[PDB]
Amino acid sequence: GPDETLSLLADPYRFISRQCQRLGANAFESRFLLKKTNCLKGAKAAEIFYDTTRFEREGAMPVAIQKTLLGQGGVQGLDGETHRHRKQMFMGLMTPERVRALAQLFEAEWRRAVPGWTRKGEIVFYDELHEPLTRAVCAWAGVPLPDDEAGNRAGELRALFDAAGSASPRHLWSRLARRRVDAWAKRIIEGIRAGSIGSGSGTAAYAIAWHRDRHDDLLSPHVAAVELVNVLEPTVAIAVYITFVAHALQTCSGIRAALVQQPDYAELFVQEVRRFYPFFPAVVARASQDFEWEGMAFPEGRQVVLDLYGSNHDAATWADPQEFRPERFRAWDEDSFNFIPQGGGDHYLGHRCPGEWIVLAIMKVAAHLLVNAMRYDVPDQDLSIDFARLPALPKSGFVMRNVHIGG
Ligand code: HEM
Repeated sequence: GPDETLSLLADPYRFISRQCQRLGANAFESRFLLKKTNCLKGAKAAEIFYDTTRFEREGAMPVAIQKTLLGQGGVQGLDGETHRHRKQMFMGLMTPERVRALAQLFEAEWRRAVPGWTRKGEIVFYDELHEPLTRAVCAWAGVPLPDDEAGNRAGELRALFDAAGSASPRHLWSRLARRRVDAWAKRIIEGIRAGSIGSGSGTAAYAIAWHRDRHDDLLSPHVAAVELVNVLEPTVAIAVYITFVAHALQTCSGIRAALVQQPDYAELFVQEVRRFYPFFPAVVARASQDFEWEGMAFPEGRQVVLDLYGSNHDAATWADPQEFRPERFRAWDEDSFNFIPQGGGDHYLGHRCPGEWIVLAIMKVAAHLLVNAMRYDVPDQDLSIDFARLPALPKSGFVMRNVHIGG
């Protein structure tokens, strides 16, 4: 076939569902870089994608992504019992009490950043989110963060995912940021192991520093560093969803009123933000053995891409996926395959994001503050979603003016 890399890069979120619409199917054979790729979309496709007897991640991860977005040696590259034992380390972090502690730290950091925002008079809301998230998640994770370094660390953490998917010299910064952040986290792990850093027994950094693998060995300091960044970086990336929260409040009538007066609405709202808005485009795996599925060949070694955005906008699952309607979540059956903004399947037995509880609790804090606490004006701007950007954002970055707080 022809190489469709540039077409994908031009339309990362929609490329797959669009061709699926053109072809009248939930899957199509394509080619990105050198490799023939099966592209899949929808609930049934996701379910076979998460079948670990048919798919592996080891031979999947494009090694320019490990130099920016993910690091080398982390949980995303693992399969089988090695993966499950590493994944359990992340899952133990996510108790309701610890998730709530992080949400509270973030609300306090949001409230502390507001006087700064007022004094600026006008802010790019997205730009302003990285630092309070960095301060909160570092504190929560037992990562010391001096006051005068937070701004810089936040910038480096942001560069890992926002300068990563960037067809620009911004890629060089992303790579330097990765080496800097990995070296920084490694010094954190080393200090914890030597006893010069007193991170608490319940914190991410402690758990990761002291984790023993299936051979009863500590992770090498660099692998532990990568796994710690796998907590810090994606927590900072919640800036994107918080920006989408403000965007929904501004562009969809009735949403604000419902949030203020209906206590159960907020949970429905944050879920619909995750379903509706583009964030993580697609996940990649490799077929581990020859099989056939719905007339399509999956030879051993075939790269397979599961389209998350398309699956989240699948009309067989949702009725009117194109509409933004939190109420749709009253009727959701909690299926692990038909709603997949951060992966599908089981958290313990597959690669599904262990960050979902944190994302939900932090988006709830955001929605609460933006309706019950924050006061702000929204000038004329281009709020349209930039579907060509990774991550996608309102083109303006959501601009606020005259910002102040209450309690
Ligand atoms: C900010 C919004 C987030 C989005 C859009 C997102 C999305 C995703 C997606 C699509 C995957 C891959 C699932 C797969 O490979 O099948 C993933 C995995 C992962 N996420 Fe997130 N996530 C977010 C937040 C978080 C947070 C807050 C954490 C903090 C702990 C986190 C930690 C991880 C880790 C460690 C993995 C790898 C898990 C594995 O391979 O088993 N993520 N996420």
